[PDB]
Amino acid sequence: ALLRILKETEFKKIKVLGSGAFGTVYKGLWIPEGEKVKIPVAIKELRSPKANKEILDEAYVMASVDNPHVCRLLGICLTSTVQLIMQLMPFGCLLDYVREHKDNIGSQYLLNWCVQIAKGMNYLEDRRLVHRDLAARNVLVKTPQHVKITDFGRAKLLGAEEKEYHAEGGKVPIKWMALESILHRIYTHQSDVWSYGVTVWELMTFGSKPYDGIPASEISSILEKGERLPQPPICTIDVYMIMRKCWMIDADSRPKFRELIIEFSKMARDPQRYLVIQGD
Ligand SMILES: *CCC(=O)N1C[C@H](COc2nc(Nc3cnn(C)c3)nc3[nH]cc(Cl)c23)[C@@H](OC)C1
Repeated sequence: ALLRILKETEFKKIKVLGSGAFGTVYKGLWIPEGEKVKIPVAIKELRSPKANKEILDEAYVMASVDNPHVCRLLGICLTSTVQLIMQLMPFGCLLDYVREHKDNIGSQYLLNWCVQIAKGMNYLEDRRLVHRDLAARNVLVKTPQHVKITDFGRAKLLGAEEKEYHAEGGKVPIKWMALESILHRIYTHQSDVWSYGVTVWELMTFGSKPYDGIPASEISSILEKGERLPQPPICTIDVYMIMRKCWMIDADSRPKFRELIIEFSKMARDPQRYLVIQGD
């Protein structure tokens, strides 16, 4: 995967898909100059600018991320704005998907999603990328059978010598963060594992809100006292204990994504043994 540069004439915005501080995402059509083919795309138009060279170099890095469970950057357009042209995931974010189809989602799909997200997170770790924003809202659905992680700008590349990322002032998704990230602004692959654990909890509760109604400011205190998100109704204890492992104080006591791939793959071979869903 390489970074190609698009001219504004090459693509068209059709419809708004979402937005935030980062910018706005549109459903779009990309027609590579002279290729007479329509490619469905999601166009991310980002909100003192960096130099064009800096932006392209970062974009070259992003485009090199090539894994079945990470949403790929296909190209970039630099005009007055930065526009990132990404793969269009037909079924939207996974959070909305599980809420919408909760009556018709079985154990096989849930456990397969856990495997796939772990696989994508493991790939990012191999690339020395800490995500720092993993949550069901940031996983996308290619098909009910296939999901992809995406990134809205919080991810950081660790240099050869860096074992962690030390954050600055940016706003933080408190209820998804590891205790050490909240307390000391330290992020690692193992703090992504904590977030992976919360993400799994979201899936297993069909998109329920973590620490529902509790102010984010009280979260560090609750975690420091040893409280964690509750066992979801459909979860056998074996599955809940994996989640609980993701939330242990010592980051190095938490499983690594490679280990989570193995564990969930094992469960996914006998899904009804590990998740209990009526009519499944
Ligand atoms: C739960 C989070 C959410 O609703 N978001 C909306 C928006 C989506 O960004 C992308 N959307 C798609 N496909 C899509 C969306 N809706 N349908 C029906 C299909 N594909 C993408 N590929 C890359 C990105 Cl980014 C998107 C996000 O807003 C922040 C998350």
